[PDB]
Amino acid sequence: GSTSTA
Repeated sequence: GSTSTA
């Protein structure tokens, strides 16, 4: 899994 924010 992955979680990315910007």
